Amino acid sequence: ASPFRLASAGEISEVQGILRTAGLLGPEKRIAYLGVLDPARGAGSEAEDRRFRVFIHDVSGARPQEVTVSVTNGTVISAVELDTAATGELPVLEEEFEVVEQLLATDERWLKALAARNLDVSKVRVAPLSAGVFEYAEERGRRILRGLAFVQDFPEDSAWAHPVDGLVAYVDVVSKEVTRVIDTGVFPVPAEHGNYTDPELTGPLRTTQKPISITQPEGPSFTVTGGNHIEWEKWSLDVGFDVREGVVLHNIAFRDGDRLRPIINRASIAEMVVPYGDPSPIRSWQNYFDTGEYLVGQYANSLELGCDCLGDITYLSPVISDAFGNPREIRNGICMHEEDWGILAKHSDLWSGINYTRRNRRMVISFFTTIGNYDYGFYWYLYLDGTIEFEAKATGVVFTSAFPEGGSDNISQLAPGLGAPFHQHIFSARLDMAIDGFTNRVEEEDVVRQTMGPGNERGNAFSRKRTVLTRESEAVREADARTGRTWIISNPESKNRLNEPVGYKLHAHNQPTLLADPGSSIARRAAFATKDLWVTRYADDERYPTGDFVNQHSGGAGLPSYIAQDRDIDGQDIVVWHTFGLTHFPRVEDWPIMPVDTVGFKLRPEGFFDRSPVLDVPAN
Amino acid sequence: ASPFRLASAGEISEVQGILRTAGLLGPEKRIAYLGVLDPARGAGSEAEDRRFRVFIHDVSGARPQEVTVSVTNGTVISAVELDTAATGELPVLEEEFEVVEQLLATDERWLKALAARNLDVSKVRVAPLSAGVFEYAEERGRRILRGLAFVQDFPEDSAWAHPVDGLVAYVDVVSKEVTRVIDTGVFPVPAEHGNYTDPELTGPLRTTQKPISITQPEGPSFTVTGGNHIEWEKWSLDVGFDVREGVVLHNIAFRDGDRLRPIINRASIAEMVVPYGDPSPIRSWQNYFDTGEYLVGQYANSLELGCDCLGDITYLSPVISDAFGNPREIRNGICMHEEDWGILAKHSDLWSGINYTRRNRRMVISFFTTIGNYDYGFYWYLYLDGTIEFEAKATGVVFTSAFPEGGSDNISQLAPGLGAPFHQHIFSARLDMAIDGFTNRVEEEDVVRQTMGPGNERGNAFSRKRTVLTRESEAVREADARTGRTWIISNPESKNRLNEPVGYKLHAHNQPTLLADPGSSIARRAAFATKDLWVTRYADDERYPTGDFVNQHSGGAGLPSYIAQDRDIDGQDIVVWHTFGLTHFPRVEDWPIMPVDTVGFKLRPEGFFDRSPVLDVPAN
Ligand SMILES: [Cu+2]
Ligand SMILES: [Cu+2]
Ligand SMILES: [Cu+2]
Ligand SMILES: [Cu+2]
Ligand code: NA
Ligand code: NA
Repeated sequence: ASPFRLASAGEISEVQGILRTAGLLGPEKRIAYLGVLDPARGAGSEAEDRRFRVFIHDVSGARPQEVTVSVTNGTVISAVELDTAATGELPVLEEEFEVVEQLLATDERWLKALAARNLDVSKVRVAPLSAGVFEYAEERGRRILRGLAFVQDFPEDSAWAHPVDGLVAYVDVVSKEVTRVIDTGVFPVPAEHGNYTDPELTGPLRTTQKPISITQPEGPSFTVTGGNHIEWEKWSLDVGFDVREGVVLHNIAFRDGDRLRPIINRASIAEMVVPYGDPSPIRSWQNYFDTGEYLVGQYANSLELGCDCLGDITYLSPVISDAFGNPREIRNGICMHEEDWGILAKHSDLWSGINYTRRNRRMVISFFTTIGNYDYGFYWYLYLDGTIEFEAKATGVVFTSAFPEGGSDNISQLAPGLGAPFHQHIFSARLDMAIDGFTNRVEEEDVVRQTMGPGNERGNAFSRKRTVLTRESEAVREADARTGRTWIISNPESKNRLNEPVGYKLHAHNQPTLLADPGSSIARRAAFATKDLWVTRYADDERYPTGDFVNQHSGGAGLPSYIAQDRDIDGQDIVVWHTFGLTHFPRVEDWPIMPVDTVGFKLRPEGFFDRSPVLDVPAN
Repeated sequence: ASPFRLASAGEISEVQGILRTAGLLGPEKRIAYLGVLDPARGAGSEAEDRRFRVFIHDVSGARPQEVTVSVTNGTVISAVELDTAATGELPVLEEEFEVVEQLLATDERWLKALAARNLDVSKVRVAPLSAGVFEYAEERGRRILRGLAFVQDFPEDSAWAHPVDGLVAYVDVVSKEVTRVIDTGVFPVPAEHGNYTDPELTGPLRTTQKPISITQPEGPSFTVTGGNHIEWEKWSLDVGFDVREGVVLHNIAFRDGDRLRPIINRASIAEMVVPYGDPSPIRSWQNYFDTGEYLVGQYANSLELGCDCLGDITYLSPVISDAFGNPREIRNGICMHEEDWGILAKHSDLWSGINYTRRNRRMVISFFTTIGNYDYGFYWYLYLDGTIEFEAKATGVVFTSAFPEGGSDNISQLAPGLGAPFHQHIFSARLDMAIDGFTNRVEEEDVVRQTMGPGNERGNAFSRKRTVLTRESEAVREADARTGRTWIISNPESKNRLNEPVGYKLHAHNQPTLLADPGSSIARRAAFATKDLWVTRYADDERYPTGDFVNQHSGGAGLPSYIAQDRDIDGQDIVVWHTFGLTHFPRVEDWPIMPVDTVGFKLRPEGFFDRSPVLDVPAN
């Protein structure tokens, strides 16, 4: 009967029922976002109140609404009109992407542009992209999409191989008009196809790969009860799914003796942004917030057996709402399995004559998403030794442009005439901490070099220091790889047997953060991305590092507004936001389809246990 | 008939035969080191000359000798007496480790020390450690070992749980005398056992782990011919074994079309050092060069099936020499297998309606070694997409001391009274490059942030720069994680179809380098470890970054002496030396036996191919 259970189809149809009965979901209305709300803090001796949050867009053009519904009581808790010029446009609706190409086809400016390049409009695809906020005043309070053109020579052709550069169009998707068509000049269309299943380009496929067979004859070592509650090798959690964040982990905890010891209350990727570094006016506005503007959860792939996920796989098929409030199942959307992970520990002792080896493994929870040309895999891992890890795998087809004759400082060449603008992929993991409970504290730990002198006469000593982050005004931190900077989340009220606060250490990869100029528009909308680590005091309305409506919203929101409250985080209910990302100067090897690249982070115990927690792992 | 084949037992017994016949291996002589020499450059139309290098120690105390033998011709090429006070002591002999405890047992100073602490000498193990070079003048030209005491309460007890602090002894292992016994005061002996197979400490073992079965019903996709020549998924290499470096990879190359394209001519871990950061006079001298002083190859474990190595495993059993020149097989010393590696590439395209997924895998070549309390796994990986990776896995039992009452800035507490001095594990990978051949060049690539202004009006642009390292005086480089610094090795004379030099990019982990004071003795003996990347002009006598004899040798050797020649490295036969390491503030979870921690690096293609090299991978 768990309150962290996944949303069922019945609950979604019931939300729809409640909204209709209340006059809130007539035939002009559309769900832009629907998701279950996490139980409120405390909520112990108190039975549940399953609530759902909904953003309801109006196609006629009236003000949209934010609505909370209790499916427990069958009621609307609250409903309020939003002012989207102040607080930001709602997520882009799936039904509005189609509109961009359709409308552009009958627009004279668009056709004149296509005709100057000798292009047939029936062969010209348009990627409909999130618009952000810049110098266009007729855009504030409006839902705009920006269209970039790509030629498809035939229905099975990869249009990404044939970008139409020097051309961008802006479209208003509510009033259904083309607001602008910008043509900076004709660029030649890159001529080679990039059809990665065509034999002319692949050559004869390899016959040298012999099968690797991964099975579990007694089935998997984890259990799933209540739909989504996992127990595995002392670990305990609930796997949730939200249409925005995708897979969310709740109540991550570790069974130490007879004690269930919390570690992380909620773990999500709460934003991901892909800023482009090409100063071309055709692309200098390109910033996909895939989580915030698109809702990456809703484009989660169906994951096929012995192919996306290998081994003994347990699937979850999370349910979401479509634009009318009918439930939609995402079949096999979440993969769950365990894999071998080499050696856990090994020592061969001369003096005892005892030889000891133990195998490691990890629990994997994963989903995959597709937006346009981009494809991302999101993987959480739990290891036997208490380590928690996240990894993002980026693949898909790189976003293209023309390659300027004379070269470029901001674009690489993939094929003759074909460019790939430089860009980053930056993630924010929101980690609502609960190291042995909610009373937590972050310290920043740096290695300390010591001078040869009195007390260190051989000049070999080195040390470490820890600086407590006491208030949110001191809790916006940058990496220092050179001094091995990490951050320890500990519980000052829960000590280990050696009388030291229990903790977990966050190990970042220390990749570059947001490169854009600090005065730029993306540095303001994505302020989280300019720093590696932020710590806030928990509040229930502080969910996203960019705020609740990213679509076409400037600064004034998210992390920088949260931390300004300068609240006490020294032995309180806190939340860690770790920025981490890939910086991509695309290479020839990324074309015509990109091999996986990865980025992530991990947390390892740090005096959390009283000794190794894997002493009781058996041989074999 | 390959000249990169592993040494056979017949060849080693033949080296012994040649040395005896020449009067160089009488009954007072001992092999401290024996290894096959790599073929000389050129060596194409010229048939082979299998040569072996040998260091021959004399137990009576005469000068040791360096000898090169040709087993082809059955001759001594050269033999020369060494002056070990000038050029450094030979590697420690396995037979000399035993001597330390034996001699100390009858030494009055040692027993007086043991008697003050109420300790029975029959229960006191002594770790015999490499001595380095410090303020002791009677040590230069002498082979000294330093002994630290650990109590074993019974024959199957882990003595590491009971360090005897405040006590160190120095011993001369040729003349068989105790030169010094230093007692700084009695420290209590840590009382808890750390027996990780004892049920009282483990508790009942888990029964929750269900088997994971990894098989290959058609066998593995790689072939091994000529003992050690591997072909796998376009890759080609020879797996070598040296008693010092362990597993060495020769002729790493990639089959692109009908062309065999070299990448790395030779890849090894050419040094590894573990500097201790505790200023105690009992430990401030502790610096194990496991590769240089001990020869980690000679302590390679026998790796057992379905346990150290899982799956379809092909073993190699490399042969080495014992102290008398008899061959010794290391049975199942090298594991070779292939493993699944998740998704290689995936895109689901709306416009084409084509959905595409491909699985990745990697070839693994690995060995494991044990020195005293330390156990290390050394793993090379080749991926389908042309990426090459190394990873070191550290485990074993942490080196202990007493934990000072009043705490320590240089030691953590693992159990009541038990300390673990802070230390680092630092590796040097020597990569003799051959990117499409021997004419290579290194550039350092940093991300470039750009100011918002003319030509970048939205403030979104970013770029990259590359700086060619033209001479060895400019080729000692440090990491800059913040600017995403990497190093590209390219061939200026071999261009891809887009007319850019082919290359591979080295991606470091950017962990801290040597923390010791730059004026310290370890900063001088291990000068390589103070910088992330060094590039030298290839020479055949420049093998180790510390020089040919590390045992008790000061500066004046290795990398800093190599680079001073200031040779041209811009489009020449070059060698990259990448320093990378772990900095360890030991945690409670590392006791009583440490879970694996890892560190490494990788190289990925960078315009090496004309497009993705995995286009011809089949579905499934
Ligand atoms: Cu085409
Ligand atoms: Cu990218
Ligand atoms: Cu004991
Ligand atoms: Cu260590
Ligand atoms: Na919290
Ligand atoms: Na070279």
